[PDB]
Amino acid sequence: GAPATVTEQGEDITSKKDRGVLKIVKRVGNGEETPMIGDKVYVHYKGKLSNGKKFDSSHDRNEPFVFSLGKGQVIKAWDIGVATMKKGEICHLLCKPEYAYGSAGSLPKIPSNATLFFEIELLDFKGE
Ligand SMILES: COc1ccc(CC[C@@H](OC(=O)[C@@H]2CCCCN2C(=O)[C@@H](C2CCCCC2)[C@@H](C)O)c2cccc(OCCN3CCOCC3)c2)cc1OC
Repeated sequence: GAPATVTEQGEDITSKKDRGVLKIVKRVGNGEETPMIGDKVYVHYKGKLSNGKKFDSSHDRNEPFVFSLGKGQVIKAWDIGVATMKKGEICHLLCKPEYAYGSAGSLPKIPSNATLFFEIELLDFKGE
């Protein structure tokens, strides 16, 4: 499975090194630069619970998902994960609940202590 591969081959990109955000590069991006805090980032993504449930994709609404990086506009995994990406990169992220919705979850969609899996493509990033 796409999740287990991240469990097995993924790099722990967390600061505390608690394996709470694991990353695999599936497609290498351009050049060397990676986004700054406050950069307006554009992505397409596909995501779901680790168990395959609650699938969501930006593609099926024909629009890039946009947010400001490192400002807490998204789950912690996304701020940590997207900051490591190069433009045009595609990566897979496995995100423990501590770096997503925690014990509370977000009902009715996200249950308590859900692990989330994402495929993220970094389309672009520009300055604050
Ligand atoms: C830690 O801080 C948090 C900050 C925000 C949220 C709200 C959810 C946030 O979405 C997410 O963080 C992730 C990553 C981005 C894609 C959507 N996300 C999801 O979990 C979605 C799915 C959950 C099921 C698995 C597949 C993804 C959820 C919204 O249905 C989300 C959803 C929709 C929009 C959004 O922000 C748009 C960016 N800006 C926000 C201010 O207005 C300008 C746009 C952000 C939760 C947080 O933690 C519990």
